[PDB]
This record gives sequence, C-alpha cells and structure tokens, in this order.
Amino acid sequence: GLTLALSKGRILEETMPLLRAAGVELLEDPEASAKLIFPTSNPNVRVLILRASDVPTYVEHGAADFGVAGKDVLLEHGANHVYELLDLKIAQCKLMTAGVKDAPLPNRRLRIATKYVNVARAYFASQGQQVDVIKLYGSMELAPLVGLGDLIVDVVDTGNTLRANGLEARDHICDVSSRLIVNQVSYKRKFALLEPILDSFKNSINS
Amino acid sequence: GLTLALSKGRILEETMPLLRAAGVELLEDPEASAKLIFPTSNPNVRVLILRASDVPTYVEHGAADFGVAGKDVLLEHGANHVYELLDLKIAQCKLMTAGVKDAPLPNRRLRIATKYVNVARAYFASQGQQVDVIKLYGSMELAPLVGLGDLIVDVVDTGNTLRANGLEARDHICDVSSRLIVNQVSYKRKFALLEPILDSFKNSINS
Ligand SMILES: Nc1ncnc2c1ncn2[C@@H]1O[C@H](COP(=O)(O)OP(=O)(O)OP(=O)(O)O)[C@@H](O)[C@H]1O
Ligand SMILES: Nc1ncnc2c1ncn2[C@@H]1O[C@H](COP(=O)(O)OP(=O)(O)OP(=O)(O)O)[C@@H](O)[C@H]1O
Ligand SMILES: O=P(O)(O)OC[C@H]1O[C@H](OP(=O)(O)OP(=O)(O)O)[C@H](O)[C@@H]1O
Ligand SMILES: O=P(O)(O)OC[C@H]1O[C@H](OP(=O)(O)OP(=O)(O)O)[C@H](O)[C@@H]1O
Ligand SMILES: [Mg+2]
Ligand SMILES: [Mg+2]
Repeated sequence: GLTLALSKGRILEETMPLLRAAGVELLEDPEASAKLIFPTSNPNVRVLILRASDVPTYVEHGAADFGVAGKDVLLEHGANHVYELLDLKIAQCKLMTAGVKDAPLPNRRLRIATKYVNVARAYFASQGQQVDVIKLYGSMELAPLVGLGDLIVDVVDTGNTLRANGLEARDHICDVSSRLIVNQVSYKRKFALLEPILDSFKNSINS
Repeated sequence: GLTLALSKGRILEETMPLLRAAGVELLEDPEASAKLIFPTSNPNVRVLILRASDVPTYVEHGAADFGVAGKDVLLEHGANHVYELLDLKIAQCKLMTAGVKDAPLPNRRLRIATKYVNVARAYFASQGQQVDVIKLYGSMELAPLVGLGDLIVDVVDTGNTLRANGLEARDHICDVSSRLIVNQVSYKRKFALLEPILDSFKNSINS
C-alpha cells in the first residue's frame, strides 16, 4: 500500500479534512499515542507521524511514498529528490527576518540566528549580503534578546511571538504553506493508488 | 550577572535540587510559561530555557555564561570552545546502536539513521566501518520498522522504547550524563560569581 508521512499539530489537524474527503480516516488520535504507524479507514493507506524536519527524508528514501511538508522545510532540506505535486494551502505562514524593534543594523557582516541556515544564506545572498549563520533548533525569538546574532529568520504567522518579545519582522522572505511531496519511484510504481487521492486533494483545496 | 542555559524536562527537573542547595530557586515553573528568561532567588543569576541542542551554542557564544548539556549533545556539537567543568551525573543514559531484534546485518556499507551523525561516524570508524548516516531529529525507533537505515544510534535509558518497537541495543557506545559547561571568557571574567556555585554543585554530586 501507500505510506503517508505527516507531522503532529497543525499539519495533522489541517490535513485530516483533505484525507477524510478522499476516503481516508485515522482509527485513533496520534497525538494521544506513543505509536508512530497508524492504519486508516483505507487498508491500502497507513500514516507515519514524524518530526516536520524528517517528512522529506522519509519520502526521499521511500520509507514513506508521500508526505505533507512545510515549504520552509523543503526549501531548507532541498527537495531535489522528491516531486512537489500540490500546494495544499494549509499551515500557512511566512519565512521572515526579525530583530529588536527599532534596533539599528550593525555595519559589519551579519550574524543570523535561525534553524533555516540555507534559506538565511540564499535570502541574504539575493540582498547582496554574505552573512554568518548561528544554527539553532527552537525559540529563535530568544536569540536577539540575549544578543545571540543581529537578526533571526523564522516562520511568522500572526506575529504574536515577535510582538510579545519586542521583535518586529524586517523582511518577508516568502510565503510558506504545506506541500504534497511524492517519492520519485512511488510516483512511477503506485500512481494508480496515488491518483484518486491527488484528484480529491486538488478538488478539496479549490474550496 | 550570570546567565545559566538549561533545557525542559529531565535536565530542568534534575538540576533544580543542585541549584536550590547553591542558593538559587526559580520564582515560577518554566514548563507552564511562554517566557524564556527567568529570574531566580539569586538576583546575580537568571536562567534561559533552550532546546537541549542549543545549550552549548548559547554557552559557546556567551549568550549564556554556563549551561547544563547532555554529554551526547556536547559530543555531537563538539565542545572545543566551551570548558566542561563537572559531570553532574543527572539525566543519565547511554548512546547505543540498535536494530530489529535478531535482524542480520547486511554485508554492504551500513546506513545509520540518527540525530548523532558525528557520534555515529566516529563510533563506526573505531569499529572499522565507514558508514552512511541518514540525519533525523526524533523518533529514531521508527526508522528500522519502515526500513530507513540498517541501524539507529540514539540515547537508551530503560530500553523500554527499543523493546516496545521490537528493537534491541546491539552496541553500547558510551555513558551519557549532563555536564556543566562554561563560556571560555565568562570563566576568566566572572569566576567570583561561578566559584561558590561550582563548589556547591561539586559537593552536591558527591551525594
Ligand atoms: N504559527 C504557525 N502557523 C502556521 N503554520 C506554522 C506555524 N509555525 C509553523 N508552521 C508550519 O508548520 C510546520 C511544522 O510545524 P511544527 O511546529 O511541527 O515544527 P517544529 O517547530 O520544527 O517542530 P519540532 O518541535 O518537532 O521541531 C512548519 O515547518 C511550518 O511550515
Ligand atoms: N530517557 C532518558 N533518560 C535520561 N536522560 C535522557 C533520556 N532521553 C534523553 N536524555 C538526556 O536528556 C537530554 C535532553 O533531553 P530532551 O528530551 O530534552 O532532548 P530532545 O529530544 O533533543 O528534545 P527536543 O524535543 O527539544 O529536540 C539528552 O540530550 C540526553 O542527554
Ligand atoms: O507568528 P505567530 O502566530 O506567533 O506564530 C509563529 C510561531 O508559530 C510556531 O510556533 P509553534 O506553535 O510551532 O511553537 P514551536 O514551533 O516553537 O514549538 C513557530 O515556531 C513560530 O515561533
Ligand atoms: O530507553 P527509554 O527509557 O525508553 O528512554 C529512551 C528515550 O528517552 C528519550 O525520549 P524522550 O522522553 O526525551 O522523548 P523524545 O526525546 O523522543 O521527545 C529519548 O529520546 C529516547 O527515545
Ligand atoms: Mg513547532
Ligand atoms: Mg527528548
């Protein structure tokens, strides 16, 4: 059958309506289980629950035939060995730069504190800046408060996180939504299983 | 004053008794707050709550003067630009290799699924193996079930996680406890503040 890689929180929550419309429901709540492999109402489809970071890794190697990944994670991971088939328009946010509100930029090479080191470098390169990048894994909004780095790059949605910590978004880098990715082989070998799920999602997202 | 980097869960929980003995208590529970900078009973000491991965990063750059980091995270991060001053003997576990119980090793170059790619490489190198490493961020115990990689490297404590997923530990790599690390400059510049806290911890750990 098909293995679908998802992640907890917004992607699991916001994907389920798309799955339900396509004839696929989980038989329990993965948020409440230690389990990581879940059957569905469709015995041709099961689900993996992974860290957001690992969804492309699983789909690339074909541990999963397909997954739902944030565009931020694909941009950072590189998506050269998976096919991006659909923009699902869920878990919508922005990649942004940010700093202490009204904090002047220092006139030296910039230090960007981010999980998204490759996106930070590419974005600053497009703005004419070779920056240094301090790699972190969470709570990017702490970095500028303690003077770790001049700016951060992170996902902004409401901007509540930035505002609460006295930060403000400086640049918008790009819009981020979750994307349906397929294993390059799975697409060739199990398309008959993928296709009616792809067509259902495509129709669902139009609404 | 001094900034102490800690992380949530076991390290925060198991460090607090050491801090209390040294005259330092948090004025609230960081597990229940969105906040990330916490004053203490000691107005010369405040606390950062970070991802475990980021504690050395903060201490290295001196965003934090000192922190409590797992030895697994120091080994993987490299600890060449911090001083390891004490083995606190908390959050004790092992770095181990593991696979499907009784699964034979394939007679090709090995694929290790781990967060600890540098530890995996070093350990397999000491065993005469140049392995490939599939980088992941969590739920290492899923990898072998779906045939992502031949083995995993991960922290084992009770082994409950391995057993529940039908995995077994193959090799013990090394013992892991949390370590007190200092910024190389903070050690030189604020030793008068560090010393009585260091002496208290050292005494505490003897018991
Ligand atoms: N506030 C938000 N609103 C909407 N979408 C978001 C928001 N924050 C993140 N996302 C999107 O959701 C994806 C996954 O979010 P999630 O919180 O699971 O990631 P994470 O912080 O890396 O998780 P982990 O704790 O496993 O590292 C992101 O990669 C991004 O595309
Ligand atoms: N089961 C365990 N028993 C004891 N110590 C543990 C156990 N698991 C991990 N540790 C130790 O605790 C440290 C931090 O644990 P924690 O669970 O916060 O890490 P993590 O999974 O990277 O967290 P995050 O979700 O932020 O990525 C580890 O680096 C290790 O030294
Ligand atoms: O702009 P806002 O609406 O404040 O949202 C932005 C935040 O949302 C996400 O946090 P999440 O809830 O996933 O916490 P975590 O990812 O740090 O665990 C993300 O990590 C951002 O920090
Ligand atoms: O050998 P055991 O006693 O089963 O412990 C080992 C597990 O403990 C930790 O999990 P944690 O509770 O930190 O979950 P997480 O790190 O995967 O979030 C670690 O990630 C190991 O998987
Ligand atoms: Mg998150
Ligand atoms: Mg953990």
